[PDB]
Amino acid sequence: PVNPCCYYPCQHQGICVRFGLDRYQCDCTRTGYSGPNCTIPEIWTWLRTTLRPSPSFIHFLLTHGRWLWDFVNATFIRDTLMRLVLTVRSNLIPSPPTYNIAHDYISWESFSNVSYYTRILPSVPRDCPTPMGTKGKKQLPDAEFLSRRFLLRRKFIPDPQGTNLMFAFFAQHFTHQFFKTSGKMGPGFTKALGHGVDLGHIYGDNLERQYQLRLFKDGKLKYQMLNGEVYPPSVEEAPVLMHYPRGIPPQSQMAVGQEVFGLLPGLMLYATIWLREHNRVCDLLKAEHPTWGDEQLFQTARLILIGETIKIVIEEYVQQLSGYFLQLKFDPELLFGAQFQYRNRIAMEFNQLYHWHPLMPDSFRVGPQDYSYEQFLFNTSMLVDYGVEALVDAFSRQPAGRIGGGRNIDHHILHVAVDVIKESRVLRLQPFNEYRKRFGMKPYTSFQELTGEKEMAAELEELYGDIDALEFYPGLLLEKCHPNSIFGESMIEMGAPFSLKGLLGNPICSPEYWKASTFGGEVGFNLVKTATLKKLVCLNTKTCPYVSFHVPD
Amino acid sequence: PVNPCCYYPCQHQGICVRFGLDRYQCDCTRTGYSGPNCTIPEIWTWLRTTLRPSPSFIHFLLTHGRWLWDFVNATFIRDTLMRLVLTVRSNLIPSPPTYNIAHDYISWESFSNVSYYTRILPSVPRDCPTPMGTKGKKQLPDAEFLSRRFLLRRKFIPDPQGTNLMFAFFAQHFTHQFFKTSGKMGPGFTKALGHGVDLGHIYGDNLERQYQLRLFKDGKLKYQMLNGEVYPPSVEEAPVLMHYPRGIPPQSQMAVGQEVFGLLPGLMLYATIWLREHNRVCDLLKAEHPTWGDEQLFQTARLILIGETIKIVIEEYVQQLSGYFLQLKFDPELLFGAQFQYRNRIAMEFNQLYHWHPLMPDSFRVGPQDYSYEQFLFNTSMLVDYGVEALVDAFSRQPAGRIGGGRNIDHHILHVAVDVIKESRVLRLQPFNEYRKRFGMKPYTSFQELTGEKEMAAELEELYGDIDALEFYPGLLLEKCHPNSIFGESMIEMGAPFSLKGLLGNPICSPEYWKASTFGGEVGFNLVKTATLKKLVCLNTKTCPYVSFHVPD
Ligand code: HEM
Ligand code: HEM
Ligand SMILES: *[C@@H]1O[C@H](CO)[C@@H](O[C@@H]2O[C@H](CO)[C@@H](O)[C@H](O)[C@H]2NC(C)=O)[C@H](O)[C@H]1NC(C)=O
Ligand SMILES: *[C@@H]1O[C@H](CO)[C@@H](O[C@@H]2O[C@H](CO)[C@@H](O)[C@H](O)[C@H]2NC(C)=O)[C@H](O)[C@H]1NC(C)=O
Ligand SMILES: *[C@@H]1O[C@H](CO)[C@@H](O[C@@H]2O[C@H](CO)[C@@H](O)[C@H](O)[C@H]2NC(C)=O)[C@H](O)[C@H]1NC(C)=O
Ligand SMILES: *[C@@H]1O[C@H](CO)[C@@H](O[C@@H]2O[C@H](CO)[C@@H](O)[C@H](O)[C@H]2NC(C)=O)[C@H](O)[C@H]1NC(C)=O
Ligand SMILES: Cc1cnc(NC(=O)C2=C(O)c3ccccc3S(=O)(=O)N2C)s1
Ligand SMILES: Cc1cnc(NC(=O)C2=C(O)c3ccccc3S(=O)(=O)N2C)s1
Ligand SMILES: *[C@@H]1O[C@H](CO)[C@@H](O)[C@H](O)[C@H]1NC(C)=O
Ligand SMILES: *[C@@H]1O[C@H](CO)[C@@H](O)[C@H](O)[C@H]1NC(C)=O
Repeated sequence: PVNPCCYYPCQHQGICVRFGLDRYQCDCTRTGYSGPNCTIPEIWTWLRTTLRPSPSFIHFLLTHGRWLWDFVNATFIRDTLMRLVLTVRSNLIPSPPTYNIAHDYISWESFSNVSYYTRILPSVPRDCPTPMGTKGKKQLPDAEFLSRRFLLRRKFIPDPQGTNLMFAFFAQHFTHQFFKTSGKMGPGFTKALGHGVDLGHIYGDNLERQYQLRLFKDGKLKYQMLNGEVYPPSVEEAPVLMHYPRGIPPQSQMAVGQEVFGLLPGLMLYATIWLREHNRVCDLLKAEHPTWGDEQLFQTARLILIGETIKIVIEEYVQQLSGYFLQLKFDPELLFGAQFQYRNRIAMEFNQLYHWHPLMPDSFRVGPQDYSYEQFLFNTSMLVDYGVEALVDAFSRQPAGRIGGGRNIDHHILHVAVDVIKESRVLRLQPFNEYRKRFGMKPYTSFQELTGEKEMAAELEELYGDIDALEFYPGLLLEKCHPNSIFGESMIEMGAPFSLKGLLGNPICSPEYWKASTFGGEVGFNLVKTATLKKLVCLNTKTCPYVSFHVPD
Repeated sequence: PVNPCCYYPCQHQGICVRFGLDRYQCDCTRTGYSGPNCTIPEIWTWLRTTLRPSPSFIHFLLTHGRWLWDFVNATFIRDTLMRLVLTVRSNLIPSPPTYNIAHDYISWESFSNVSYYTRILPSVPRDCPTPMGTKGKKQLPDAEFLSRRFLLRRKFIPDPQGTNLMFAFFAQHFTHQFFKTSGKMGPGFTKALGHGVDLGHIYGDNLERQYQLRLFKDGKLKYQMLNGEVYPPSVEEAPVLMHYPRGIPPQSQMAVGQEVFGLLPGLMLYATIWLREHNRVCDLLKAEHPTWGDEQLFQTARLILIGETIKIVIEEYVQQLSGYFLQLKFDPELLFGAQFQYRNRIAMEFNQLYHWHPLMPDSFRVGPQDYSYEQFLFNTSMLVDYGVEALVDAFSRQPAGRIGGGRNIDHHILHVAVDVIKESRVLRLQPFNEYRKRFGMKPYTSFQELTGEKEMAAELEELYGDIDALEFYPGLLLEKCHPNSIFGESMIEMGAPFSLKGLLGNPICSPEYWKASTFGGEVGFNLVKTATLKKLVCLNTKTCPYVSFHVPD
């Protein structure tokens, strides 16, 4: 007997449940629908859906008519839409979290064991005919061949939005505080138990690591002086597990919150920047609170930095990324009138989705120099040789690659993509179209409709056999881009909910935490409120380089 | 220079922050007040505070005019009031949690490290004149003397509400799933990382223990057959850490979710009850879903028992506790329209508050028999000798002591109270009056006013020296009861919010979880919705005893 749930019968987020030997029932509770498969809509649901403009139209709106938007932005409407934007997106994401790699059903273990990633759609049942459920072939396309054919970069395709490598290294650095898959526990498990913006890539995912990183004087982090400039300490002075290539001595390793940040100078750039910021904040705080001890200064500084990070990520990172003419605003108070849970759980689909490897260029231009991947990867002196100002200037001037559209991953790192697909198959992720429906979009009817061309569409059709068997991450990276945009609609409509749920779902964004007292007073509160990229860099440097998420022209 | 925060200057939940070398500022944000000490009310606050009757009045209302209430209970006014009460009560408890033993300010460590109990009020600063702040003597009254003088039971004072020992062991069993202070980490730390109704006192507070407890067949837990009856397995079959007296044979040690439950026959009684309920539920589940694996059966059964637990606690336990004519109701949907955080962090004050040892009698009568503490404590055969029915009936018939009033703790266990006071001094809890104010009550102006009598009042006045120096637990246990009640107004006004948050803050109460599919369909859902103590016991027994939370007429 075939598992009926393999047909994914229940629509509109209805929960398929197995009854008896060969029967199923759909839990249609609070879906807005009724019927055998949650297909019969209610009043307001029908009104809502029939009056819903397509995401493409909305995107068009947000990206055109600079007049209208320069007006809107200067009025309360900004907040209004923002709030709307806030309330509509977050709701897509189940909170408290639902399933994980072990349970395709709600369970107490799924809730209490934060060692798991969560998931939005349950896995493909193991007793299913084809790997992706019902459609497709007996064996999924070869991962390697797939990547080589459709994801491998031939000629470099720059991001049409002007995104630079400053953005890229910020994205990598930032996301690697909640994307930390456990190699010992395997796919579906994580070491970043903060499940959000806890800045564990600065202070460590665990207490002992944190303590080894701390000066325990004035709340500050350990550091070393080189050429008159502050840098992370060595593993010698801060005995912390760093993942370096063997043969490199603890004397030559720098210690930071994330074990892998030594493998790239952009990463260690951001570690350096945030370290300096932390200690500078500590200085402000101690100036304001002479009676405070090390602990309170450290903790408060950490809070301020979390606020600053959320503030900048929203008002500049996601800004640049979105290309919206609507000015995005970080203000927790907008949710103080809403039904919002301040908790976050990193999803596996979010992990898969954020593999923005096409961003990385062919080489790395630093001034008149051009360093290859071998020169750049695992380079242990570049940061110290050039300094922060220079690398920030350089990265901010060099453009990143377009994420969506296909054929734009440098061959040096294509293997990652391969592995992603493979992990997707171990994680038994549902097909792309299922996730499409899951985030409020119509499923595609053909590969042509996905790619917007015919060649790749034809060959993909050859490989998969059915569009309903197209895999999630391939689907994201091969989908046609919005006009002049950095990726397609799926990347946005799937990524945005996770993104803002993780940003605003942070406890500091709660009525309980969002106070001056929490940040040591008005000075800290303002540090959070007025945080920009430019300030974050220049306030901790001697000189001020070009600092921006986009190229200067 | 004296710490100004020692004077507790900040009013109405304002946050005192130490500025400069001898200054302070109050964070008055969203308190409803303004001014230096947050003493200047906003218009709506003022209005609200003028129209608000006292807690005693509300108590009178809830405890008089059975007619009016019998009308309200047959209407939607029940739901309206219940919702009112829910909102109002829950808004007192900070969510996300604020402070812990290490941190008297908001920190990321206090949010993320769930090994800590939380606290509503910060500790008395370590740089204060008197132990309680600025009032009282340099030394607190001797805990032992305090206990002997004001807590030692002379004559047994039965609870005027009709409470039995079935209730007492229920309260103990139930609350020991989230009260598990760490003997190794010390005061202010917990092993129950669940921080709520997770039923770890059945399944274990860690995964390893859980697995050792599980049959891994059909979702059930291991068990043993004695005299044709089902009991928890022996340690020999389920090798887990249980705290038994050295010398007791392993085949005489039953393995349950909570390590200390072998020390009392009441505890092991309830443990047995819940075990049988779990396996029975599994029978129902598997009958409904033959294709299900042991894991899914287990997890679903667990969630069902959690639901039944909150159901019974709210509609019968708390009902008997409060004595309200308002029939309380467990309905998560009452909160679907409001702003509520489905998370809980066990507060240390809640721990202290819930020390209801006066409930325990002088002896434990079982039918014609009457056992002593030396016969009842650590008795490892009593439960099997009498059986479930017999013990349930027995405990249901024998009365329990009144909690409030004073001088009603049996001398066998009085030491506990001593150790509590001591710990309250370790925890540096604020004085009774500060917590009174924190929970929307007016501070007591004398011990006279507190006790309602003159003897205890005068001696207490001599010992403490000032009313504003009266400690938390002493104030709770010595405060005059409501007319014919089991305790006074403080035990209710501080106990209610915590309890409330603990029950409804459970993620199963969430709109995300509160679906039939979560409980394996209509059947499981109905089990939760119609759960009953009477049913809990009699459905798993052979014969049906007297089972209730109050003595018969
Ligand atoms: C030279 C630049 C980069 C290199 C060498 C690199 C390499 C890698 C490698 C080797 C992994 C682990 C793969 C595995 O263990 O199978 C990884 C993971 C990942 N990378 Fe990249 N990457 C680069 C840039 C980026 C950028 C710019 C992003 C932007 C978001 C990114 C996103 C991710 C994500 C989301 C993961 C998953 C991490 C986890 O699951 O814990 N990478 N990368
Ligand atoms: C024969 C009956 C009882 C005995 C022998 C007993 C004994 C004890 C003992 C020895 C402790 C630990 C004290 C320490 O470690 O210093 C304790 C703690 C405690 N007791 Fe009882 N008790 C009894 C009844 C009850 C009841 C009916 C309740 C109902 C609420 C209760 C509530 C508590 C609580 C909440 C704790 C704190 C546990 C923790 O923080 O981990 N006790 N009791
Ligand atoms: C969270 O779940 C994981 C997965 O079950 C737990 O790790 C497992 O522990 C069991 C029993 O202790 C072992 O048999 C498995 O080998 C473990 N699995 C893996 C992949 O390591 C983990 O202990 C749980 N975490 C908590 C805090 O309970
Ligand atoms: C790491 O990067 C540094 C740059 O800081 C590289 O050093 C430069 O590389 C070439 C020499 O072959 C020239 O551009 C410069 O003369 C070097 N600059 C300095 C300051 O020495 C270095 O080659 C890289 N290291 C590795 C192992 O690739
Ligand atoms: C939660 O906090 C406690 C207290 O800080 C941690 O326990 C301490 O850990 C440090 C370093 O690991 C030790 O030096 C202390 O002796 C420990 N104190 C106690 C009382 O155990 C605990 O590890 C933290 N837990 C988590 C998960 O972070
Ligand atoms: C544990 O409780 C049992 C009851 O199950 C006690 O055994 C009974 O003791 C009384 C004495 O007061 C006798 O009259 C009964 O005949 C006994 N019943 C049985 C079945 O033996 C026992 O004394 C208690 N054990 C301890 C160590 O105190
Ligand atoms: C590929 C993407 C990853 N994350 C994206 N996020 C957004 O599109 C998005 C936000 O993340 C967000 C953050 C804070 C407030 C509001 C928004 S958003 O409207 O959901 N939007 C731009 S898009
Ligand atoms: C001494 C007390 C300990 N716990 C108490 N709880 C109540 O007074 C109380 C509840 O616990 C509660 C539970 C569920 C819904 C509503 C209520 S309540 O209104 O806060 N109330 C009776 S009183
Ligand atoms: C519901 O789904 C099942 C399986 O896909 C199908 O047999 C049935 O016809 C569907 N009914 C409706 C109304 O969509
Ligand atoms: C505020 O409280 C402090 C401490 O009790 C007191 O000294 C001060 O006079 C108060 N100020 C006002 C304006 O009430």
